[PDB]
Amino acid sequence: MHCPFCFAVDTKVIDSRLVGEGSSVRRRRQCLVCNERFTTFEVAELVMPRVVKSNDVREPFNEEKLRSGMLRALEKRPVSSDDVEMAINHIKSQLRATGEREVPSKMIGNLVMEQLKKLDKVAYIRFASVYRSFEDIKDFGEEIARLED
Amino acid sequence: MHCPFCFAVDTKVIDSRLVGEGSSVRRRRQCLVCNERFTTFEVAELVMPRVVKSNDVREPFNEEKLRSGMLRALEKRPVSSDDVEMAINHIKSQLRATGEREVPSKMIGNLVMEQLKKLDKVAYIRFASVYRSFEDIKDFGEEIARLED
Ligand SMILES: Nc1ncnc2c1ncn2[C@H]1C[C@H](O)[C@@H](COP(=O)(O)OP(=O)(O)OP(=O)(O)O)O1
Ligand SMILES: Nc1ncnc2c1ncn2[C@H]1C[C@H](O)[C@@H](COP(=O)(O)OP(=O)(O)OP(=O)(O)O)O1
Ligand SMILES: Nc1ncnc2c1ncn2[C@@H]1O[C@H](COP(=O)(O)OP(=O)(O)O)[C@@H](O)[C@H]1O
Ligand SMILES: Nc1ncnc2c1ncn2[C@@H]1O[C@H](COP(=O)(O)OP(=O)(O)O)[C@@H](O)[C@H]1O
Ligand SMILES: [Mg+2]
Ligand SMILES: [Mg+2]
Ligand SMILES: [Zn+2]
Ligand SMILES: [Zn+2]
Repeated sequence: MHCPFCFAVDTKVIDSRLVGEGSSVRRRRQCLVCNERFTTFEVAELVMPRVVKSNDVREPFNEEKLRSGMLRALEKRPVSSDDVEMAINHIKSQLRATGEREVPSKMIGNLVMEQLKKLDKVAYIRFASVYRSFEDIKDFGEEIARLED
Repeated sequence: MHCPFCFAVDTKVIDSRLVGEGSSVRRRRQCLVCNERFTTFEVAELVMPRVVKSNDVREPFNEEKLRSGMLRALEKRPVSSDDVEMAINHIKSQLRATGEREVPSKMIGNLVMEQLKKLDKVAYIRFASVYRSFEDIKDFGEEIARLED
C-alpha cells in the first residue's frame, strides 16, 4: 500500500498479530523511500449482515434462503415475480438500515411477514404456519382471527 | 431375437411400420436357418404410470415432485424421514394397483392428502391450502371445520 507520508506506492510488512481477538489483523509497515513506520488494521466488510440463526449459529446472509421461503408461501397466488423481487429488495434495505453487523433470523422472518401481509393474506397464513410453528389445527383459526383485527 | 420355430438366436428384420398409431412398432422378421417369417410388436413398458397434468399435458412420474410437495407441507412437523418414505412407497403402490398406463395428477394429490391426514393434521392443512388452492383467508377456517367431522 501507499506510504501515508512520502507516497511510495509500496511499503514492506514488519509484523502481523491478531489484535481484534480474531476479528482484526494488525500490521506494522515500513516505507522503503522515507524509512517511516505506520500501523494498519485489516477488518472484514460484510455486504449484508451475517444472520444469527435460532440455534445461535452465525451464517452469511443468503438471498436464496429468503426468496425460497416466500416463494413457497406464494404458491398459486396472484403475486408476480416482480412483486417478489420488489419485496426482497425492500427487506434487504431494511436489514441494512439497522446498521448492524449481525441480525437475528427472527428479524428476517418478521420482515417477510410484513411484506406478505401487504402482498397476499393467504401467503401470510402459509408462512406464519411454518414460521410461528403451528403445533395444532386450532392454531390456524386463531391466526386468521388475529388478522381480522 | 430367437426364432420362435427352429430357435436360431438371430433373425433378420424385413419391415418396420408404426401400426399402433405411434404407440407401437410392428416388425416382420425372417429366420436365416429355417427361412420362416413372423410378426413382432414393440411396445413401451412404464415403471410407473405417466401423469396427466391439470392442463392435460402428459409427463413421466416424478418421485421428487411427489416428495417435495409432502416435505414442504411437513416443515417443522414431528414426522421422521422414514415416515415420509413409508408414505411415498404406499402412494406408489396405490397408483400401480389401479393398473392404468396414465393417472390424473389430482389422483396423486388425493393420495398425498390421505397420507398427510394420517401423518400430521397441520401438514394436511398446509398441503390442502396449495392443492385445493385457497383463494381467501375464510377458506382456511372452513377446511379446519371440515377436518373435525
Ligand atoms: N411449505 C411452506 N409453506 C409456507 N411457508 C413456508 C414453507 N416452507 C417454508 N416456509 C417459510 C416459513 C419458514 O420459517 C421460512 C424459512 O424456512 P426454513 O426451512 O426455516 O428455511 P431458512 O431459509 O430459514 O433456511 P434453513 O434451512 O437454514 O433453516 O419459510
Ligand atoms: N408451500 C407449500 N406448503 C404446503 N404444501 C405445498 C407447498 N408448496 C407445494 N405444496 C403442495 C401442494 C401442491 O399441490 C403440491 C405440488 O406442488 P406443485 O408446485 O404443483 O408441484 P408438482 O409436483 O405438481 O410439480 P409442477 O411444478 O409440475 O406443478 O405440493
Ligand atoms: N442465512 C439466511 N439469509 C437470509 N434469510 C435467511 C437466512 N436464514 C434464514 N433466513 C430467513 O429468515 C426467516 C426466518 O427463518 P427461521 O426459519 O425462522 O430461522 P432459522 O433458519 O434461524 O431457524 C425466513 O424468511 C428464512 O428464509
Ligand atoms: N409428474 C409427477 N409425478 C409425481 N407426482 C406429481 C407429478 N406432477 C405432480 N405431482 C404431484 O401431484 C399432486 C397434485 O399436483 P397438482 O399441483 O395438483 O397438479 P399439477 O402438477 O397437474 O398442476 C402433488 O402431490 C404433486 O407433487
Ligand atoms: Mg430456517
Ligand atoms: Mg403441480
Ligand atoms: Zn514513505
Ligand atoms: Zn428359424
